[PDB]
Amino acid sequence: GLSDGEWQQVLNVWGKVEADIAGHGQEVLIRLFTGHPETLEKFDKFKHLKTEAEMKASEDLKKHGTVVLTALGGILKKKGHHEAELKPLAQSHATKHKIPIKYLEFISDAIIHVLHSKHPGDFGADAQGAMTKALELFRNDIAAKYKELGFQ
Ligand code: HEM
Repeated sequence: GLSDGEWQQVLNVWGKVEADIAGHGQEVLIRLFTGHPETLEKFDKFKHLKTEAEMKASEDLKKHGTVVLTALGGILKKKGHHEAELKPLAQSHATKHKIPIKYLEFISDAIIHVLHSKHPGDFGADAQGAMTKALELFRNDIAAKYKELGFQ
């Protein structure tokens, strides 16, 4: 898993996100959609977004950004003891949303991208390392639930 020192770095980095959760949330989603357009097709409520301007101008996209990061934040604060929080998410994403684990990889990298973009020179090597481990743990535990369900 992660060491205590690493969890501290992770939650320290999260303080940045918490200062503007909707902003970070919005940019993470836009980065995901613009970098991987197929991901947009998984959202029946965002498919109408034809341009990045429309994306940036969407209040509902900002709203979902808050929903997504708030959920991730609650999970990170469990520092690994997130079975109860993670299971239901893995199941709705595999069964209801049909989100391949590949997309969870995309969003993880998108989070790292947004942190550097919004905080250049203030997201150190040790910080990127700890946050990456956390996102991998999150991703890996979801992958386990996916195998359980036989979802691809
Ligand atoms: C950091 C990773 C992610 C977190 C924490 C997260 C969290 C959430 C939460 C809490 C909801 C609402 C409740 C639910 O339906 O379970 C949701 C809905 C949804 N998510 Fe995720 N999500 C993540 C990644 C993804 C990715 C990578 C995609 C697709 C590219 C995706 C697609 C969707 C869709 C389609 C919905 C339903 C939207 C709607 O119709 O309202 N999610 N997500």
